[PDB]
Amino acid sequence: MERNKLARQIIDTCLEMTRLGLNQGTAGNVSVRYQDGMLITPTGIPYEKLTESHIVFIDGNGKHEEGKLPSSEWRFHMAAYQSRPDANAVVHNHAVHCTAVSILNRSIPAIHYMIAAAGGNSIPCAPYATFGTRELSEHVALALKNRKATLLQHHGLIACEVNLEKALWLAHEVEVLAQLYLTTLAITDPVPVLSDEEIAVVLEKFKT
Amino acid sequence: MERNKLARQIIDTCLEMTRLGLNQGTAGNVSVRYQDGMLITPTGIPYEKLTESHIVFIDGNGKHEEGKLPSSEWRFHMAAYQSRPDANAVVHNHAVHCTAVSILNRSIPAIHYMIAAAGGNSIPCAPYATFGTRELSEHVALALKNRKATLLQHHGLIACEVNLEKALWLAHEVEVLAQLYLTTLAITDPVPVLSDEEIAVVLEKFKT
Amino acid sequence: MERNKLARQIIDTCLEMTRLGLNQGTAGNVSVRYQDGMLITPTGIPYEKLTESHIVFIDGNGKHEEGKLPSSEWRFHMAAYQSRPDANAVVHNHAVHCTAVSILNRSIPAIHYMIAAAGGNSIPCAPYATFGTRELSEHVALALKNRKATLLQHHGLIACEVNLEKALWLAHEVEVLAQLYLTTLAITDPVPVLSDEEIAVVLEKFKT
Amino acid sequence: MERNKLARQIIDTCLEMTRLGLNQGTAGNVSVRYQDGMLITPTGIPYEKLTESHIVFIDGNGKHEEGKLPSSEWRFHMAAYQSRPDANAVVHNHAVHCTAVSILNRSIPAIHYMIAAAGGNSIPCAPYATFGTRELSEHVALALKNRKATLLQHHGLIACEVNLEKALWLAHEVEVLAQLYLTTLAITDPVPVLSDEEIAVVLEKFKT
Ligand SMILES: [Zn+2]
Ligand SMILES: [Zn+2]
Ligand SMILES: [Zn+2]
Ligand SMILES: [Zn+2]
Repeated sequence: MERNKLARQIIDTCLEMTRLGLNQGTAGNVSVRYQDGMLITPTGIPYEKLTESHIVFIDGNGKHEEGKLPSSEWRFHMAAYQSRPDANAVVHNHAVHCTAVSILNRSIPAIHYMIAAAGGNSIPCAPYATFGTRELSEHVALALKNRKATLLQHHGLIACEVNLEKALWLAHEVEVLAQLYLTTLAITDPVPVLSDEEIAVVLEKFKT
Repeated sequence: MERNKLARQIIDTCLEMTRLGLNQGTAGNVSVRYQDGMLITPTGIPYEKLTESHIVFIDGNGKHEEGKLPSSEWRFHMAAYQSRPDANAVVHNHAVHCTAVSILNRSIPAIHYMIAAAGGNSIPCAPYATFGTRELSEHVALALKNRKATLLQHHGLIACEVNLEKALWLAHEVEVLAQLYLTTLAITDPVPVLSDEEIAVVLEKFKT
Repeated sequence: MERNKLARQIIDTCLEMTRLGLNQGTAGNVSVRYQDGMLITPTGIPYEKLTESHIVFIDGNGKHEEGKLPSSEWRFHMAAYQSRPDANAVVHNHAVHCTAVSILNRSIPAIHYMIAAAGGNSIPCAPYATFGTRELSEHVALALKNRKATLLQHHGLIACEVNLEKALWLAHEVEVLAQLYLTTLAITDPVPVLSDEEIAVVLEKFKT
Repeated sequence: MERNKLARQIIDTCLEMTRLGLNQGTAGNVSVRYQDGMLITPTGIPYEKLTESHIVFIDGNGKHEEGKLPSSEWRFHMAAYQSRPDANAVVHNHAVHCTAVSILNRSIPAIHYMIAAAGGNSIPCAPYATFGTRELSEHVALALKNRKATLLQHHGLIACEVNLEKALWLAHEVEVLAQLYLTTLAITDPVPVLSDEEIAVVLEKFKT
């Protein structure tokens, strides 16, 4: 767990994210918990020119390394880390289906049993606030109190997990759920959902 | 027909399934009939780290090999094998269009002549029951009595055939039919279908 | 213009067709005009196991080479060649958007100026008839009298041109037009179209 | 900044455009500002057979190099350059979502904060006029007066920027916004938007 290994995974996460179709051109930022703060992708530099030494260290006070410009969205990555002590990785993208659901300002309800991967019977949608602001950061910290993923109204998605592998995986799963919801919603509104008792069985089963 | 050749095809089936866009992140399990039970993919291990010796043998009594954890959905693979003696391979995924049709709880009717590939004038949708349960297993065995593919409400798809090649192929065909149905359904409901006499000509023709 | 060069292009056309997303699993057949009949893809054999010597020669009387089984849809390829003397290549697939428009039994009207690539102000839809029958063949020959592409109700698409390159290209263009029509149709019906005078200017311009 | 380096990027831009799914078969043309006119892709030649010496130089008077046929849509590339002095690269495609929005003849409103990348609170739609005409050229020059991207009714998209990298990037971003708008529009009309004050904060923030 040296710095450069963590920077290679961050870069590999951006690459896989783009290959999975979740990341569409210069949007998206990834981070990992490290020392007293985090390592995050830089602003500006396109994913394919990224090299290990581009990765930026931001400490717990919010100070970033000299000569590097962290992602313009770094503050809600730090919000995530202080609101969810168990989170070690944070993935953010503007994936098209998640973002369309966030434009309608709706939570994703329990239309599939995999909704439980993010911790409960829904994928919440946090209210709009300008990117990079303290106000956005507060909404995200409140939405992640009992969920590992949230939509951001008029914006995109955030997912957090114990490592980058699982955070990408979750991010991906919520984009599938989002696409499932939009496709069925164009046909029938509201969309049929599983009951809370049924999601409670599935959560228990996922613990086992 | 040694064990390792069957395990390479299983792994190759997961890979092709993901490349075809039918398998979206850690969902999906494949099996083949073998000896008195079956070889199935393990739970946990991501498709790309899979190696031949990861494949799990489950006998006819439901006992799995020592030190391996079979897919969490193995029971409906075994249900398939006892309900359809002619089936030698079973493919299961959560492909997005099939699953959206299963959220609406509808069968796919005869909107295209290829519906006959699964044996009749429809692609049925079996009722929801918690993954991995005996109750799910019974619904699947009843849906496969006269069809080689079925949707699973709020969940996904199962397809069975004489070998893995044909099972993947069928799985793929039902995802196309699913997408055809959802796209036309957003425009007109109900969707125009071919009559039963016409599907009966096509079945005879497919036998020849 | 020896046989094997024509068979490599046919095979290359199947490959490109699959890579472009127009051909989804074992559907689709391609042919070229040759001598007194045509070279067509065989039935059964999956596109990726195809080799030059798999290609089947069918003469002008409809007799096929010994030991080879031509595509199950060969008769409407021969219909195309006798109905359009200028056609030297024929491409058929079940591409998802074209086929969805053919399930609604509608022609594609002039929603984009590229509709003129197939010769007029529309992409017609020929009535359903069982695959491989004389009756299907007659509908296709009548739809291609003044168009180079047609939809086949409840089935798919046929496109013909002076060579395989242009036939694939046209096929592709009609799948785009199909997707344009379905996406706008879910929002507004009817969809705005360009007038016949405007398509007449574009045709003249395309001749120049 | 020699000619051949500029021709390699143009060709690389066509390739990336096709790989990103924005360019579907022989549509699309790219240009860069050069000397007193521009370098543009030729008409006819498919993107994959393009070589550096295929690139056509058109001077400020509209005269093209000897023995080369410039794109059939070159005139609105020249319109762009005279209407926006800061533009050094121009990308045009018929990307499916942008074009579907242009068939409905609607501007893309502020459904996402990234709408500000093209300079304001919208992505305008310029009125139809036959491809390659002076009349089309005038509409494009008026739509680009205060925007870096515009839709073309019944046709496609144009994007301009300081270099090819940024022009492709913008083009891509507008196709995402287009897809966001069509997907939400099928569910609710009108689609929720951010207010002008909010886009004004985002523009200021994007300047910083
Ligand atoms: Zn963002
Ligand atoms: Zn499952
Ligand atoms: Zn067919
Ligand atoms: Zn154009």
